[PDB]
Amino acid sequence: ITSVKVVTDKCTYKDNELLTKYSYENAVVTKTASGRFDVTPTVQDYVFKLDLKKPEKLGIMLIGLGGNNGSTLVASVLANKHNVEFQTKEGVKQPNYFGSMTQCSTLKLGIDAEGNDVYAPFNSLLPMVSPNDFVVSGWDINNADLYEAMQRSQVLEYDLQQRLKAKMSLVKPLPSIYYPDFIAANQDERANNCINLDEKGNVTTRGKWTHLQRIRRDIQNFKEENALDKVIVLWTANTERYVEVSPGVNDTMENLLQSIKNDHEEIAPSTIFAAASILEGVPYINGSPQNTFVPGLVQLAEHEGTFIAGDDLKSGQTKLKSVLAQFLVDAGIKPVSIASYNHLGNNDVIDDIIASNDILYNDKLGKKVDHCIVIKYMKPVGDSKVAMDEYYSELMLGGHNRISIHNVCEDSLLATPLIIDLLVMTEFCTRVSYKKVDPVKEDAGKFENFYPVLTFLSYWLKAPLTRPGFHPVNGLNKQRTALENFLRLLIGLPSQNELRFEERLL
Amino acid sequence: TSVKVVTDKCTYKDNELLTKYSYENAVVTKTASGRFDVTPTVQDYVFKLDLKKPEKLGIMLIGLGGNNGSTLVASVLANKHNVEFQTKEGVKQPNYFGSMTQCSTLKLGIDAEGNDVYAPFNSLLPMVSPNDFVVSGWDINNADLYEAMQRSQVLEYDLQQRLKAKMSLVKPLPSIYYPDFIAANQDERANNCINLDEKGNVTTRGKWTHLQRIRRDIQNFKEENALDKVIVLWTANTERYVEVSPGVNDTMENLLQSIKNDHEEIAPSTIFAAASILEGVPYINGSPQNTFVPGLVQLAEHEGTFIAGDDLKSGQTKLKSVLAQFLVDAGIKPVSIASYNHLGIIASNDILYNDKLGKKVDHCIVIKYMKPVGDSKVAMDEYYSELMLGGHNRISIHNVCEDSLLATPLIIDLLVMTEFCTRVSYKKVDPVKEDAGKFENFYPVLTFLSYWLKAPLTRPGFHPVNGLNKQRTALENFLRLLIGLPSQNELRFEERLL
Amino acid sequence: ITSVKVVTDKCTYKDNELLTKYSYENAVVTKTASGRFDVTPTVQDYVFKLDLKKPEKLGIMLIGLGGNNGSTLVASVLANKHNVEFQTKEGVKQPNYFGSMTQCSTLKLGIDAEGNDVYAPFNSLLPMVSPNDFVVSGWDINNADLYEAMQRSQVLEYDLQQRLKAKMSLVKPLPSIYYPDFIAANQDERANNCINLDEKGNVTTRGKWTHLQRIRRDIQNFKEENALDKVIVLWTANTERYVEVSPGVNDTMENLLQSIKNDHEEIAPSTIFAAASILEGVPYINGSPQNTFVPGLVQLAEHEGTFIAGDDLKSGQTKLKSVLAQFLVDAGIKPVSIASYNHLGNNDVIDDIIASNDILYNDKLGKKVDHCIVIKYMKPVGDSKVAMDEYYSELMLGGHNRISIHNVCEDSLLATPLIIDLLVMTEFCTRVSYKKVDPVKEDAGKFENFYPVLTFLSYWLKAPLTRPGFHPVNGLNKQRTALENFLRLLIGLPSQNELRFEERLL
Amino acid sequence: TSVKVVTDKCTYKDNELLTKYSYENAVVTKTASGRFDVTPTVQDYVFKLDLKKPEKLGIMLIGLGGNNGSTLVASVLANKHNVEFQTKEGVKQPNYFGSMTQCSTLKLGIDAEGNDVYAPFNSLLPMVSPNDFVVSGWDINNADLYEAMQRSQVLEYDLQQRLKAKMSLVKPLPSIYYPDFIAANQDERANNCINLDEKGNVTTRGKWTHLQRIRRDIQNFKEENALDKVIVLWTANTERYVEVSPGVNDTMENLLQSIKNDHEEIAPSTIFAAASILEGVPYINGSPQNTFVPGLVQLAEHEGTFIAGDDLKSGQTKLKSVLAQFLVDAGIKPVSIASYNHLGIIASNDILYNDKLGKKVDHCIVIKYMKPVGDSKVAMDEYYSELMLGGHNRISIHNVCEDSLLATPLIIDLLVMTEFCTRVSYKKVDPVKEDAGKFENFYPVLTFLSYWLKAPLTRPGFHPVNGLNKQRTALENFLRLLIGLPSQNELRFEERLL
Repeated sequence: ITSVKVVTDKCTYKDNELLTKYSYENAVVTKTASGRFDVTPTVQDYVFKLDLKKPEKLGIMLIGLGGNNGSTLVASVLANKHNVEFQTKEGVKQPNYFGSMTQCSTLKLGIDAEGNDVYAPFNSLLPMVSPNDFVVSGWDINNADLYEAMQRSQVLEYDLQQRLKAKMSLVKPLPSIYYPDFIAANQDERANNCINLDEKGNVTTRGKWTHLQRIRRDIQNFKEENALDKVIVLWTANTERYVEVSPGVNDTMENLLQSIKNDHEEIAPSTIFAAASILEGVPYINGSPQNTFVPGLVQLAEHEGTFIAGDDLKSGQTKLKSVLAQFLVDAGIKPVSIASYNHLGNNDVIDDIIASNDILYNDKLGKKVDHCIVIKYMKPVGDSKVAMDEYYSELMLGGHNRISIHNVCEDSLLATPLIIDLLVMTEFCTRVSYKKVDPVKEDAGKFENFYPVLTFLSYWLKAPLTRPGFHPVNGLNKQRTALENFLRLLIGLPSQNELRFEERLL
Repeated sequence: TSVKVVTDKCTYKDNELLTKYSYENAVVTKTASGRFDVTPTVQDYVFKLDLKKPEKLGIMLIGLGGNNGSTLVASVLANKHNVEFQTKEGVKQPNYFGSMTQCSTLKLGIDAEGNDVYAPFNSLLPMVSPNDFVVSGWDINNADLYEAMQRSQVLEYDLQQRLKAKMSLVKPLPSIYYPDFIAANQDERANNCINLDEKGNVTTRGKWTHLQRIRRDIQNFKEENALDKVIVLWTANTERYVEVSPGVNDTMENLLQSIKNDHEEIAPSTIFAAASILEGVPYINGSPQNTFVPGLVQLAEHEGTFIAGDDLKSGQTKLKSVLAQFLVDAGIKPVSIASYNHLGIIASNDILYNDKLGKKVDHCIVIKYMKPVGDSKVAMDEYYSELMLGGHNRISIHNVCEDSLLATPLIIDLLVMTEFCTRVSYKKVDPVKEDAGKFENFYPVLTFLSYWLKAPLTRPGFHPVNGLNKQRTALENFLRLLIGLPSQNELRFEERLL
Repeated sequence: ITSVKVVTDKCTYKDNELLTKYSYENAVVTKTASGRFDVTPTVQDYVFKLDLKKPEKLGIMLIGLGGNNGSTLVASVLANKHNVEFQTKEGVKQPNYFGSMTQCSTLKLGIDAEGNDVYAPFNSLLPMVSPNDFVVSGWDINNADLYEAMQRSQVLEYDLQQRLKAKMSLVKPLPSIYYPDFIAANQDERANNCINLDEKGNVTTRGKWTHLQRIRRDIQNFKEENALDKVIVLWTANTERYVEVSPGVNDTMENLLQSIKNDHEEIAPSTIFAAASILEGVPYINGSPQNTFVPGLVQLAEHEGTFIAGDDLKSGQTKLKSVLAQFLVDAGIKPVSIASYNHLGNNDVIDDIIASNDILYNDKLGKKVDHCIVIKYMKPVGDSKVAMDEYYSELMLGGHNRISIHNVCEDSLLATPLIIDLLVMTEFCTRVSYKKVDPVKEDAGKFENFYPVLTFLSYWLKAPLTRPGFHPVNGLNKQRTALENFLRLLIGLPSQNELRFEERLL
Repeated sequence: TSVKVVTDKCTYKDNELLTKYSYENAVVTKTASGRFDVTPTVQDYVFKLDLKKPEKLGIMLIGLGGNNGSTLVASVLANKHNVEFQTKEGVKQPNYFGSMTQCSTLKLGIDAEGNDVYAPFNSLLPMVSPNDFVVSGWDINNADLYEAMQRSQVLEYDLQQRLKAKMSLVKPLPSIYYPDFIAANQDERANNCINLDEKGNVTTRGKWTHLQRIRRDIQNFKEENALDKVIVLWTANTERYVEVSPGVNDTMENLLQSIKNDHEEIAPSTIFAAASILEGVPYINGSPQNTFVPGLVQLAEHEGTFIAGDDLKSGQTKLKSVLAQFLVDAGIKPVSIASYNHLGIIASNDILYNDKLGKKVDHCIVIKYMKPVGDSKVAMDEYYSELMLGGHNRISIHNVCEDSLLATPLIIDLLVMTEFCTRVSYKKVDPVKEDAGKFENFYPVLTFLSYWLKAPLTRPGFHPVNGLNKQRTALENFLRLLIGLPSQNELRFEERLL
């Protein structure tokens, strides 16, 4: 086992509790009616409290348990938990979690003897839950046990599915909530595992409060049956249609909970799964694009003080594009056109970047981008995901650049480890407590929990759901920095500056 | 276009900036049982930045008649004189697109609502504009820069014509041609060399007199144009690597002597370099050859002058660097990298790169010659990584652009950043002895300029990081500290916290 | 000048008339109720009459004269006709017709002394019109003279446009016919050159017969003003919406001409330009995808005995795909998925291949293809056309192939020479006459003209319009073969067999 | 599955086919003033096709333990025994996808309505099925073919297991290993060689005895399995080119002697070839090396035996050949072709390729080694052509597939087509002397098999066409004439004419 012992007094231990002091330095900027920036620094001290005792088993309830991500996840955990080696064309492979930052990436702790960089495992600084400690279950509008889910999905090697057959067969998703009007038609017959059935087994959108109670009961039951204390709920099911945000309906907490009791039309399944989890007090992550997190719902999250994070899983084509686009502005290149294309076979941003650079995107030179996306359905590819993106930037003196990003991989294989990270991090956050510190008054204040809306998880979410007034930040590399810096911080380590003065300077 | 930060770490005399700075870091040690013991370290500093920048910066490029040279000049002239040009897409306004110092911006902090506030890279402190560049230089071929431009075929013909008049005035100085360090297929060009004999013929004998002629060239340039500040940058055909041997080039003592003896390990770039450092002028080497031999490094130290760091960073290697890094950040193991071009991290993550899995990566470089593509280069980089549970990932990067349109702004950046580091001197003060000690300037090797160089040069014992993101982060954080701001943390605690 | 003197008696000369005899051998195939093919050969002799005296100037009337193709065409002719060298980054270039089969490709005449292949220019066998002999004019719903058309188009080098400025400025398209309901909205204001205006300059779809007469008068006037004898009309304007084929309307000749007089709703501009040309007796080529050639219209073509050819211009991405797809079946590979994408910035098949191979596409193995096309609008590319096509075929024993075709070029630059070929060939066809020959009776029969619907031109058209009962053939390579073989034929040369027995055999 | 054509050019005796054929062509001559004078030429022939095909064809592959070898075997077994296998996409049925003879079809003519009628390639005349293949062969490494299969990693693991039992039975024969013609990094494999000495060690001395051992191997194979027809195909690691010199390999006389003298220009493939021709067995060479030296060609002529034509045609070069041709058919000048791979027409059109424009094309071959990609190869071919009026075209071809899955069916095709040409003898009759003369068989070099070979072999004085379309057209037209049908004309006169 690997661990780090940071020798600092900025933090101490008191009963599986790590207490760290930290001086958060920022700066406020102003502008003069003549073009000037008046930067006034800011400082604010805190004391962070990390509950060192992590759960021995972490509950995981997936909405879409039978899909590609859902089945693959369980597959992975089981495989890894049991060291279920498997056969392939390349021979017997050992199971792993490649693609997981939390589980495979490293972080620089500082320099060694010879002034050279030293890295450690992302999870070797502070105690995080091992995905091998996940106790996974969930819901799905389809009853197929997880082995049939694997067969159907076609993501994992045939030999591996067979070695997992025995156990994966015993895992059957709980009946879920189905409201037909919220998803693409082709999911009709797929639904044969619904908790919402009228007096005669017929999907009925009426009685949504009865449904809200069920999911909640479901969570409570999943917990006691597994002797678990902690559980997180992650939505990874078909994308619902966007829901309209209208005053009187879901604008406030009261109006949302009401609409649920009135069986309102703007109340969706995820809204119910979301509302439940929160009232149940368990973190809820929205791995899909729809806007289940309406203002009224958010208020509930804040009131109950329960974690939430969401809006899509940022993977492959979407990451590799965030890095490519950023990089092109960090060099002062103006990417004009951007053709993006997709197409899979299974049952499945630049505006902020174009705003950070004003010498490229102003009024005289221009500030527009012809970005046209595309995800056609080429079923004849199973889970193989081909993704082409081409940027046609502008160079000095009339020249142009033309960069292409051709991508091809088993999508749900990248998605699973990403889902794993979201859970490992959100569970870790459920143990971080912080207290603001008055410089002129000792131990003033009571420890608090992260503001409900956990934005630290954005590195994995495509549309970071931020709190009101705050504009989202999609810079992928930046997103990771906040993560490591935050962990660095928690053990008494400074934020990376990359200055290297024990080399730049005599 | 100006940043006025209110901190007590900065005080201004008469065109001089003084800044306090608590530099933090940490030393790590993996115990026997693989347990990292890390000890934090803080070192206080005081930097001095001469606020009076040169009103005109002198630039001498070796290989001024090439693609990069002529394009650099044309850009300066074009921008400086706002010369617009005609194209199929209509009239265009010149610019320095691609230049980080000219077209990039930085995050100063947040505004009232908690949103990010950005400002131009150059807007913080004062830096010299490329419009204030006075450019000259050497070249074994003597074609005036119009002809150099025509010959390069990288710039629009209408623009090329509009600059004809001024570009014609610029003619490169004769250079040192040691035919043994290039390719004899580079003899048609060599009609402008100083190193000649009585038979008029080119010669490799009399290297010290050649060296003195370059010094002369620099003085003449400075006086002739009435300049105080001049910078030299190599952007000429790559040279064959020279062997570093004792008693010849291992010391600045032997070096100056081997140059007097005409030693076979003394290359043209070796002369230009030494001739530049002797004239106290900075020297950037934008080619792969190892000019900065050890002995040559001492001379720079002794003379207290600046030196660069091997080969101009290509746009492909910029991306390969950025992207390949991103793969390891995600936890994905790129077991293969079969890339190859042509034209007219295993040390970071060891969880995937260890003697348990696979500490190796299939890499190969392939640049070929295809005269017809013109200045337009094409680059292909295929990445084959393995995912969890037997899966694999295949990513390809296709790139096409006129190389020079990318090297030029990158050259401008280096020049603007060297000139900057020129007006920066620091002092390592202790908290147990205020204002004690004299100011030294940046170590001879301006390692801060590794963002624009493929093979970063270094001070022995240390491995240079090639991570572009971090190579830009370091630089960005330097500007910040210099004006009292701290290193970006990205923690956004006024949003993540109550 | 290059020419070929074929020493054969299969043909002789009589007053600028080349008379060639030819024995066309084919074979009829049958199938047995047990799986067998009863192939019974066929022979039929003919005498071809080629009118050797080609027109000194060929009239060309383009519908879309102001578009990219229209302007570029005139540009090219003028440039080439006058040897208008021009400046570029690569220096002074000489004008040419690269991309033109008719003008640049070669054909094998046979072997030399040493048994090695000998090729000659596609136009060096029989006399064809030089595009430098084109007298171009036309119509367009926009008045911009052709120089403004060039500027607007942005296809040609800036320096070349300037050297052509003088002359191109004097070329202004004739007013055209505009029926708003037949095209994408964005062509509204673009229309300021219309012949159809009510009592007060307002586009009116009424009086279509008045319009029919105009175009006809237009053609007659274009001819006499240029002292021309021959003229061809090529449609290269915005794509109209498809027209419904309904009985009583355009099913027969009588019903079509009637609907025009009744100002019918299913009568489109091209229908009128098409009907006119035909009644005027000039070949009409449809360079666009719409179905202007309805049955009723076709009947008129046959009755008047006037040439017609049509339905889209087959270029780049569409050719290179016809060759790629064919080739994959000629090797017995089954291409399953096929992702095709496009996107330009200007004002702008497998079913038969999957039917020729029954060992790959049957009922047990399957006979489907997930072909999804795409042409998004990335205006920020001028005329640069990026085209990506990716095929995911199947190999023996579960393996797969993945081939990509990345294409990028100035589209209208490929289109122009293609348009040139269509005209050179159709004009050449207007001089080929043929007489069937009775083996047991001398000089029986009167010479005839190709059946109206000229299918020889398909090598350039995407959807070959064939006569009733006949299924179209899209095999590009095959299409060219018929062209060379036909020319070979006309000078007394056998069809290529590639047998090479003076090498395969002792 | 059977074609019965009704023509008078074909008559059938007792398992013998006789066909009349008027072969037409023409001789051209460019006069002084560049005017082609063409004189047509007709030559009558009479072909004889032995209608009785072997009930079991013998196959001996040199390098039977490689990727191609083991895959060839596995396919035959899989197909022959209808062994289905499991995959992520579910159960699959074996097949010979990719094989032209097995999965391609031909146009026989048109039906009632005037539409094209197609029939399987093999359906016309009778050809041997790959299911009737009895395969054996040599290999310097002695791993049984299961292990060879495991080692190759080209076939699905479930399929691989399902064939384990039968594949294990197949073990390659010892081969001739002259370490000097390959790569010493090929010594770990060589644990199965016949050419040994008393110190047991491998030796290059005694080449004639090695040659006699191969003959022995062939006889033993034929008798052991009770076969009359056997074919040999080289599919082993490429050999270093050998120099053709007089008095050593310029004649079949010198050749058989140099082989007796142990000459340094006698390679293993040189032995297998000669040993094959001496046993009267056909020999296909699917590697680049020039085994078929001149002297070795004479032996084949004298013995009246068949020989192949250098290197198995890759799927990339198949496309490069097809596509590049298509460009010249359109009139587009591909002034550049910067292509390159890696893994685990200027003579036709002279209107663009003349000393007025540019008779040159930027071409370069680049195959590299990237162990990790597995059997999956990736190919990139970029084409930069010029269009009319200063424009340009850039086309790229990306290709990824498991090479062997493409070489195997191509190998099967060659084998099925050689066996076919084996039962074909012709006669050159005159119209001025009926039934006069004896039947000869296809010239030693089966040039009809250039569709599946990169570097077509030839009879001196003639340049082989590499145009795949035409290389397939020639073949297709042969089947046709053999059964009375004429060469495809594509004139479709029953539609184009009234």
